[PDB]
Amino acid sequence: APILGYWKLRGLGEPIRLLLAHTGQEYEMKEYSFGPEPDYDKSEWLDEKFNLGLDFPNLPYYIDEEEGVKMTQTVAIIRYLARKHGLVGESDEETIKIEMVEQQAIELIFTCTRTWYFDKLKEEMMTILPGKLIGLAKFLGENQYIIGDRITYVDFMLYSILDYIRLFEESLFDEASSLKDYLTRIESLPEIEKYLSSDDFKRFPITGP
Amino acid sequence: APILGYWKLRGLGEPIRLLLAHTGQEYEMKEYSFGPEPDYDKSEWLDEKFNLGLDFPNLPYYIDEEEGVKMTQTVAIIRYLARKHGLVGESDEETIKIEMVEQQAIELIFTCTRTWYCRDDDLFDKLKEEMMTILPGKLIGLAKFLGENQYIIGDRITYVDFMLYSILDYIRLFEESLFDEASSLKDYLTRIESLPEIEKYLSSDDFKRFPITGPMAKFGGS
Ligand SMILES: N[C@@H](CCC(=O)N[C@@H](CS)C(=O)NCC(=O)O)C(=O)O
Ligand SMILES: N[C@@H](CCC(=O)N[C@@H](CS)C(=O)NCC(=O)O)C(=O)O
Repeated sequence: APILGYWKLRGLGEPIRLLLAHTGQEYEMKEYSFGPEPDYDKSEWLDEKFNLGLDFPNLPYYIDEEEGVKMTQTVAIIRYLARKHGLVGESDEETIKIEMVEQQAIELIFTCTRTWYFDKLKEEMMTILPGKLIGLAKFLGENQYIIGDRITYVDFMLYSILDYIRLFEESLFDEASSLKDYLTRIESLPEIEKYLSSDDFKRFPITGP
Repeated sequence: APILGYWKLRGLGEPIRLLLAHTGQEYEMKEYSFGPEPDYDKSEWLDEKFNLGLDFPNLPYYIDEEEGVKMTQTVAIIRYLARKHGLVGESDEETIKIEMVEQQAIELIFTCTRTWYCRDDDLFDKLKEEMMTILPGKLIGLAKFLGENQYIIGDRITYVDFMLYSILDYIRLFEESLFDEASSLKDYLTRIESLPEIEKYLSSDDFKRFPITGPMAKFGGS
């Protein structure tokens, strides 16, 4: 069976795990745990990192012996599963929109892990994010999903990162309420609800120590 | 006729410009200049930013009314031009390889920016000291991946070669010592630089190995 490896955190793994849930794909989850305080050693990972046949060793990774796939890179992993489950654009027009939003999503990840991993930084996130969330609200418009009536991989990516931000400071979404309905639309998908109601599910931690 | 807009810096725009050159596609280059010292105001950009019909106004941008395309996001723009010109994977095996390398490339862009655009002298050194510990293993990864290949996927150039070119150059011009034992990569950069249309581009009067980043940044300012 396919293996998804990652830390015991939501982090970058979650959008992938949400996609696997929605699609019903069987996979084994290989979770690597950090060390005790304040060591926080990554040995569980570092001792295996270079021995898994990965071209660019890193977390997350995705392995499927049957298909001959050993992969790293979150966007590349989720793009791979999306094309395997038809969660991609059916037109270049759609694909343009999807890939803009993919990159807009990662732009929020990138400048959130610059703040979370900072008095002057958290002050600066607060000034920027509102305009970015307004942009996304204006893009979603009255659509059920970011690209329209059909759910695509980019909805899972957007879900995770917007949740992270909501948990950080909900006040930011005050000027973008549509997203809260969007986050609920996604939370109400049958397999996502079942994933979010697991015993294994833990909204925290999202990032490491 | 199609319009590519960006700052007057190599930055994120160069991989796109390299692809357009190689493919021979006609485009209008629209370049926004920073203001004087120390304002460097983005006025030229900020005055137009919201008048171009862009969903997520940002630089770089690409517009082609004939095709109905108004786009932003560097990775999305280069993937679009690649699909249009056949510089993408022809198999899932290739697409996996290309997209891992795409993302491995951007991971280096992201890390270098943090270090180069940092202002605090203490933080910049801490970041640099940390870049130097990481990049050797990243370059080994790329060398191991390229193997004996002409280009990153074999004998056929894909969009991700132009991305890799730009970012490896940025790193070379920052610390060549990192490539002292990376001949495969140095020969790779030479293979790309000697493509007929890339040679012409890098030999333009317009071209300038600097600036790479913006004035605010410590490295690549000019
Ligand atoms: N470009 C990679 C970056 C992955 C990454 O930064 N992973 C972090 C966790 S957020 C890590 O600790 N990786 C383990 C390592 O680099 O050894 C991706 O997006 O998949
Ligand atoms: N994810 C975006 C990021 C673009 C970006 O950060 N552009 C910088 C130049 S390095 C800029 O100054 N533009 C922001 C603005 O002024 O709107 C992309 O790659 O297109």
